Amino acid sequence: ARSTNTFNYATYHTLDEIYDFMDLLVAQHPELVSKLQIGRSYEGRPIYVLKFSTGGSNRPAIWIDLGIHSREWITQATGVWFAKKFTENYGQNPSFTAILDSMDIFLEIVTNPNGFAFTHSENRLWRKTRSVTSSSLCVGVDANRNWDAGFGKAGASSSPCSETYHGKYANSEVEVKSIVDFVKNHGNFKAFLSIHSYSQLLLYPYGYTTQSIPDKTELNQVAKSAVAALKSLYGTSYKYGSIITTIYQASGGSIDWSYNQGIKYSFTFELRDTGRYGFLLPASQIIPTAQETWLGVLTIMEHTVNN
Ligand SMILES: C[C@H](NC(=O)OCc1ccccc1)C(=O)NCP(=O)(O)O[C@@H](Cc1ccccc1)C(=O)O
Ligand SMILES: [Zn+2]
Repeated sequence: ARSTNTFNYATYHTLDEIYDFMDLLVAQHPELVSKLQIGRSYEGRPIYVLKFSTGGSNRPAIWIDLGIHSREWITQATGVWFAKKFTENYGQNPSFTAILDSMDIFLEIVTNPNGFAFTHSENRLWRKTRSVTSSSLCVGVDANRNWDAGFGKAGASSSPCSETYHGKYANSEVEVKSIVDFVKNHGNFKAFLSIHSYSQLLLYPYGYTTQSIPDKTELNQVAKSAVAALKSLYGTSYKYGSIITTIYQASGGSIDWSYNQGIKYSFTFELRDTGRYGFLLPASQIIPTAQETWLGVLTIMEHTVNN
């Protein structure tokens, strides 16, 4: 580093290296990327979103967030490689270039900064935010149980010490509310992508009820395609389907909330692996994992642009 070109993508980085990488990239591509602060975390850290845009007014946008669960380190590293990928391929790749010429892409690499900081200094398997429940001494809320979609219903814990704790009311965590507000104010998101690990799954709604979304046929066919493009590189196999049906019942999840707000293409990716290394995926796996998951995400953006 000194430029994102000498930056090392095949290694895990700390919160400071990633935020400093963001400034390097914007500085290197000032007319394509900008850094927006959409909030501050519970402990007072800035929450950043990179906007990639080739111009326009309120262009149709794609939201992608990573690291809402802080111990899932393959997602922040994949986000860093994505962000680089976007500035390299815009101009050279024809379908990506055509997506960016008509749509804006919003990328949040570290959705949960306080827990990420905590996985480096004190506990590598921390999942939740770091908010302090005054009613309790256990710290933190599961941010993927805190959205207003089946909030507080089965599929989440109501105990503060649980690592699935939904929190006291929907959007109690400022890390969640900061996205909700940015995404209601813009008003023109067409796709909402949340990246997690692990298990090799591509999921769409719902997580809290077995009822079918009205557009199941389409999201299913889209998932089918993305999974096939992803598998093209290294043969990695992904399963896909609704959340409740494909990993387990979960309530208050973010993609059920964006899909209920009108954002039709709402999917969550569960990255490598399927359990052998789990959350502590070796660093040798970052690049093959980021390359193949990019082919799946590019498939969804392409469907979004034309349908
Ligand atoms: C809480 C859980 N504990 C855990 O120990 O999971 C182990 C496990 C691994 C793989 C398969 C099954 C189980 C966990 O961290 N799961 C990983 P996740 O954060 O990727 O799962 C998403 C699933 C999900 C996705 C979208 C909406 C709702 C739910 C989640 O629980 O938020
Ligand atoms: Zn997760």
